[PDB]
Formats: sequence, C-alpha cells, structure tokens
Amino acid sequence: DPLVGVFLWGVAHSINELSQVPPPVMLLPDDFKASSKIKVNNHLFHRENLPSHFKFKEYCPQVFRNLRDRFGIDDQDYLVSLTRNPPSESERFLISYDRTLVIKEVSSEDIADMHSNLSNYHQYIVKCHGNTLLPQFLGMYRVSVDNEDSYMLVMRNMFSHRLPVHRKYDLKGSLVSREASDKEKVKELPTLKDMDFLNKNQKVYIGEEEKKIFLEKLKRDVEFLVQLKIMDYSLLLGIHDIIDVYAIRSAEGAPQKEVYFMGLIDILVHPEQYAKRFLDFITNI
Amino acid sequence: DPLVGVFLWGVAHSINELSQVPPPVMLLPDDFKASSKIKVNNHLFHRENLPSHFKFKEYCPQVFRNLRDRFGIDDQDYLVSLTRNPPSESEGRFLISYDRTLVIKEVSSEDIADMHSNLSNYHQYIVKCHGNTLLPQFLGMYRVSVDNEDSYMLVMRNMFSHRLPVHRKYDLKGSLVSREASDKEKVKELPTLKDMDFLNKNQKVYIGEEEKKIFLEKLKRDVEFLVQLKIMDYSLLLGIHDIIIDVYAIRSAEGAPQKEVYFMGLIDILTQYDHPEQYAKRFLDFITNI
Ligand SMILES: Cc1cc2c(Nc3ccc(S(C)(=O)=O)cc3)ncnc2s1
Ligand SMILES: Cc1cc2c(Nc3ccc(S(C)(=O)=O)cc3)ncnc2s1
Repeated sequence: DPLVGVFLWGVAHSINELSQVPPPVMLLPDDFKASSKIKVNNHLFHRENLPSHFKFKEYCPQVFRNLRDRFGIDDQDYLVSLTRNPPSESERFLISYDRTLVIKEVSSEDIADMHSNLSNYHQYIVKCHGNTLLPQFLGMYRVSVDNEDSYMLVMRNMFSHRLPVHRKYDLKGSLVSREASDKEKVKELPTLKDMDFLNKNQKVYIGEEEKKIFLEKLKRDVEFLVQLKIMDYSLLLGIHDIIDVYAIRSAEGAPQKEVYFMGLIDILVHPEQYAKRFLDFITNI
Repeated sequence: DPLVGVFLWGVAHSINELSQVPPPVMLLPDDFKASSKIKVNNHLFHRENLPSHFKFKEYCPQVFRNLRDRFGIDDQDYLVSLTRNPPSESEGRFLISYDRTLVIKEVSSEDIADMHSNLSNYHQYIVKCHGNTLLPQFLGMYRVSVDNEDSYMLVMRNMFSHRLPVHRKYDLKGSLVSREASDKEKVKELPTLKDMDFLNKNQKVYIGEEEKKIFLEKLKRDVEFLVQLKIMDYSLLLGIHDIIIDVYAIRSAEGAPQKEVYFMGLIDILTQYDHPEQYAKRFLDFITNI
C-alpha cells in the first residue's frame, strides 16, 4: 500500500530530523501551532515499494516527542516498533508488528479538534504523570499520495502485545442500551455493546484495591473530558481467558482466571449527563 | 551559511535514499534524464543551524553513484568526507572537504544544462579509460534552494593534495595572446599564475620519460575527447609542492635539480562554440614544452 510506505518513510524521516534537535526544557505555546512538511518529487528514480511523488506532514513534533517521553516511550523504540517490521491491518486501523502501538486513520476535522485541545491534553498528562485511561497520543501525521490526504494517529495499544483478546465490549452507559448487530456477532471477535454486556451477566473481578485505583483514574479522565465539552466516548473492554499499560489481572478470589484491558476510546444529552450515566454504568461492572 | 547547511543536509538525505536503492547492472538512457527533489517547509520548528524553508535537488543520482564507484569512492566515505566535519571555504564559490579529498564548486544553471548534454558522453569515456583521467572526476551535481538564491553545486575529487601544501600555482592555456596574473593577484599568498608568468620564470616540470609517456597519452585522449565535444578554453592546472591517495600527483624524477611533487589536471572544460581543433593543438604544443 502506498500510504503505509509513505507513512513508514515519514516516521523514519521525522524521528531522524528530531534526533538532531535537543529536547526543550519547556514547550512554548507556538510548539502547539507547529508542523514539519516534506514534499518529494523523484523523476525516473525510485519506483520500488514507495511512490515517486508524495508529501508527509508531522504536526507539533516537539509536543508529540514530549508526550512520548511522558508515556515512557524512547524515540528510537517508537521508530523500531513502527518500521523494523511492517504493521498488520484491522477493519482504517493498523497494529505494530510487536503489538505495542496502534495507528488509526482520522479525518481533517478530527485533526482540527485535536489541535484545539492538544495543549489542554498535554497539561493533563503532566498533572497525572502519564498515568491515565485516556488514549496515549504519540504522533499525528498527514500522508499525501495521488491527490489523497490521510491523517494518521499513533497511540499506545490498549490490548495485549502477547495475550489474545477473547471477548470485546464497547461500553457507553447510554439510556437506550445499544446492541451489536447480527452481522457483527458472526465475526471471530465482535465488538459487543452495553445490552450484550448486560444480557451475558458479565462482571469484572479485579479486587477493591485495583478497582479503587481504576475508578479514581476514570473519574479524573471523565471530569477532564467533560471540561473539554466532549461526549460519546466509550470504555473499551478486552477479556483474555486463561508492557501492557491498560491490563488488570483477575482477583485471587475470582471464579474465572482472566486479564482485563480497559481504556477510553471515542473521545473525538449534554456532557455532564453523558459522564454521570457513563460512570454509573462502568461502576456497576 | 544557510547554503552549506542545506547542501550537507541534502547530501546526507540523498546518500541515505541511495542506500535503499540497489545499484543497477547497467545505466539506462532515462537515468541521465533523472532527478530527486525534496521540498522542506517547517512552521514554528527548528530555527537552529538550518532554514525553515528550502529545496534540494540531486541530478542523475544513479549516474553519479556509478561515477563515484568508477573513481573508487565508496558512497559512505563520500558522505563522511562531506558531512563528518564542515568544509573549508576557498575563493571563486569554492569549498574543500575537511579531509581535503573532495572539492565543491558552485556552477551556473547554464553550466548544469551543458553538463547534462554531455553526461552520457562523459560516463562512456570514464568506462573506456577505467576512471584513469586528467579530466575533473565529477562525483555529484546538486541544486540547493533558499529564499533568495538557487545554487548549483558540483562535487569533484580535489586535484591538489590532501596533505602536501601547494607552493606555486599555474593556469596554463597555450593562448596566442600573452596571459599574465595581475598586480592584485601576485600579492596573494598563493596567486594563480598564467602562461607568461610560467615562461618568464623559466619553469620546467622534471618527471622522467616513463611517467611523462603515461601523462601525455592520458592528456592526448582527454583533449581528443574534449575536441569531439566541441569544447575549448580549458586549462591545465599546475600545482607544485616544494619538498623540504593523490590521484593527480607525479613526483620529481630521480635526476631533478629540485625535489618537487607536481599536481596536474584539466579544469575549465565547460566552454563550447557560439576552432576546438586549433585550441587543442595550440594548448598541447604549450604543455608538451615543459
Ligand atoms: C481494539 C482496540 C482499539 C484501540 C484504540 N482505539 C481508539 C483510540 C482512540 C480513538 S480517538 C482518536 O477517537 O480518541 C479511537 C479509537 N486505541 C488503542 N488501542 C486499541 S486496541
Ligand atoms: C586549485 C584547484 C582547483 C580545482 C578544480 N577546479 C575546477 C574543476 C573543474 C571545473 S569545470 C566544472 O569547469 O569542469 C572548474 C574548476 N577541480 C578540482 N580540484 C581543484 S584544486
């Protein structure tokens, strides 16, 4: 795919360009308004695994470099995860070969919304020291191949780098409890919803100590989302039946040995009401 | 200087891009029509050691990569020579690599257009003589772009020494009209002296018949090649190191009254018709008489 090639080329280019820039002791407000653009035009030269004409744009390289550092990701390991071996594809979504990272395509409007809140997000990551249930935004890019702009967003993978997820839920806490379609339920790993969760009498057995840490994190993250006037997010719930930042192991007493994976996902009826109902639903899980 | 920074950035970029491309078993005619262009536009980023806006163009990367190989220069050593340490600035726009193995000369857009028409003829010639020539060794051709100027840069193997300092310098043409270095020129540390200066100083090159035969055979072919391309107005660069690898160096003969190392190459080979046979014969009559 031309896009993945340009994307991998671009990540290698931007990290190498960053390798020359010393990291600043502080991010200035203009670093949130910053971008790096490269336009390649090869005439009769490279026609192999990479197109002759393309553009690549990295948004706020200083901001995302610092966010990576806060999330404990070295710039070199980030590059290796993304480029040493090709990423695998899902249904537009990719996972790094090592399963540590995830690359999601987003729209131009999603990028515009992400810019308005990038400073508020950075300030929040500083305050909670990278310890959050929110997506860890690691890179934001625009790849251009044959009059087609694709906006790519790199995030830490919420699911395991080794353990396979056996059951998947998208929890919202909506008053009208949504259900996965007939078409969805025939897949190997369907994304089940609230009504599916309730109908299956599913419970998460993690123990009061881990639950307290989880609920405190969630409450702040959701309060932060409400302050940004954000709604329609979900709790991604992954269950593994018997390096992982979002993983919580089954309590010693649990009737089933499981590893749960939980994070906030569609963060791009008013916000206050969304949150209370959201938090009421996953507190009862 | 923004230009040197963009140039060094670009050389590092193009060599790394070349490091991914397997070298072809043969150069196709399109490789002589080829180029690599990169346009950078950084907004509210960098601002230290490099410009926010710039363009870099490498002409015929496959042709110049192969020419380097023929001249026995590995792509990695070429990159190190040019970028590990900054090049020193001489006079024109002319730079020398830190290690003194390479030389970078600014040229004009017309010079580049002339160089393209003859790049295939030059490559064919280098193949025939196995990189053993008195001509400049063209290693890279680039166009560096900044806010108010487009600069065409040409990398060549340095004709002078990488260790030994040149004590006397000549630009020999064999011109019917007397060529002499000006008053202003002669007050410099290393003036470029000309034909009349050479003759007035009763200058001689003491090399020995064996080395002279190799030199004159090389020169005759190179000049025949230049004439075939309708080229004239070239010069023989003569460098003399007075005694207390260099490709163009020839040491003094055992019999010589002075121990010296001479450095000789063909240099202003970009001029054409707008007569070459007459130029060549007049020129060769002059340099054989040394
Ligand atoms: C199964 C998995 C999904 C997933 C995921 N999804 C996701 C994150 C953020 C957003 S956004 C840009 O709208 O905030 C949207 C989707 N992110 C990390 N790991 C995993 S694993
Ligand atoms: C003192 C020195 C000059 C010099 C030199 N000059 C030069 C070569 C080629 C041309 S061109 C593009 O018109 O062919 C013009 C000038 N080239 C290599 N080493 C040295 S050392």
